[PDB]
Amino acid sequence: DTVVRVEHSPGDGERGVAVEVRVQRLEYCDEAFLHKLLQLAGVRLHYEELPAQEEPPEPPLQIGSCSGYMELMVKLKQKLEVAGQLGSLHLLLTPRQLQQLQELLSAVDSLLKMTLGGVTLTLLQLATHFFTEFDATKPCSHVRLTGTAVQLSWELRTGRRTTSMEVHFGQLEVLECLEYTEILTFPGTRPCAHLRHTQILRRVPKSACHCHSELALDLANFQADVELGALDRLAALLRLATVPAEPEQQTVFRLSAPRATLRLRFPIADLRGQAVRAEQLRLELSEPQFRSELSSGPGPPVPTHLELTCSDLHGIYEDPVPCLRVSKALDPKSTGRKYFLPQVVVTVNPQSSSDPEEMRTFQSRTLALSRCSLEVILPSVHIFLPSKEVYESIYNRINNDLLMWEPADLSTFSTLVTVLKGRITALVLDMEHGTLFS
Repeated sequence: DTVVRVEHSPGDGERGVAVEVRVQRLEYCDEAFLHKLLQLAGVRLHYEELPAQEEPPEPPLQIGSCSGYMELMVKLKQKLEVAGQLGSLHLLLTPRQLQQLQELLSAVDSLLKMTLGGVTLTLLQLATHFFTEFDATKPCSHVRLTGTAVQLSWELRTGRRTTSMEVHFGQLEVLECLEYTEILTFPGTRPCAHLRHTQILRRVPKSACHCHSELALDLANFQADVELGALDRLAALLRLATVPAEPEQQTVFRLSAPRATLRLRFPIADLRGQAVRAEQLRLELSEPQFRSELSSGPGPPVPTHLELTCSDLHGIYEDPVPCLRVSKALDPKSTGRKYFLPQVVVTVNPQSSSDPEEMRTFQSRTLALSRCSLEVILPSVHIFLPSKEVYESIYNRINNDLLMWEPADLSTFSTLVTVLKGRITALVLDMEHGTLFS
């Protein structure tokens, strides 16, 4: 007999979401490792409980039916680890403030879990219904965190829930509006896609929902980010919810690897063929890099950094063929054993914030004022592919598509270069201790 003995129960019904553990469209066949084989399919975050007095006239589209059997129901009360057939649900409502506050209020132990298939979450900030269907299995506006073979280990150290989560697979995040113009990350295997510590939303780590989410993903394999339409289409969707169309946390995002295939494309957005700047630019199979540091609030009062490091990365840039094909920096400098390497630093400051000595100080002052940036420290790169032309190709690309890339961020910016040895391939480079400014 399909004993239906479950419904909405007492719970902290959030402002934006209704706390109602509903087992809908499921034969709840229940027949200290106490197992009651069940079907919790149908848990729905219909949500919209705050707007328009629950918005009863228009219930939110984000709803889940048959969201995972979870039949095994491993373990019982005592580290309440559960081996399940349901991965997770997706709060398609704003995953910055409302969903974060709901999660923080609900969490207010060290339980673990082991899901199956990595539901295709579509938190946008019936797609969430697709996420629920994928939990049953577990162009744009297609933000998807779907580890096909979910190796999620929800550490969930609630002891102020200093939670954690280590996975062996990765998502595919086409992050877009509410032309293949978004990122296309395809990390997949554990080292190949070592997704780690995705969310905290707990007052213990930080004191949005006080995340302090050190998502220091440390992978060491291909994990190709095949396409990346823009860096900016990334600051807007992170500070604001999202303002694209068809067209107190401190997010410390660290990433170190010997090898991680990657594509970097500039940001030329209408709000602030393809983008003009750096046509066909690829930091191919370079070091993983692209480590960021962001914040939920728009116009970050603290500055935003974006670092990079690489020993001899074979980044085919502006590819015909790279104008510079390897960092090639064997430049020991200090008294101790040192090996200098390249870096591409970025330092963005909020909009409307607040010659050995002449040329240096003038552009230092110009660097203290930021509406965009760019920075390079190449010790001995000096490189160029055998197919390259400093006379022609560099002129045709890195001088035309250089500053006309919608330079503005929240067009007073700066630029530096520094080389201890240079080679202008094709011819008298003669370069030692040289720079370039703008």
